[PDB]
Amino acid sequence: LECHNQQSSQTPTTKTCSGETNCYKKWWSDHRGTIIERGCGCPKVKPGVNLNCCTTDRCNN
Repeated sequence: LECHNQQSSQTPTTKTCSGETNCYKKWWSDHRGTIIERGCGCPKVKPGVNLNCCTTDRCNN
């Protein structure tokens, strides 16, 4: 499984997961705007955060 792992609006990059069967994208905002974290897996998140856990290559851009 290949997942995107770049932060926020940075140039897209991906990593090849080592076992995970999900990719994730989590985002929320602060005074500067939207912050986005991407990677392998499907982590538990703090309430109030947006989260997308998907199951296909590069599905979390």
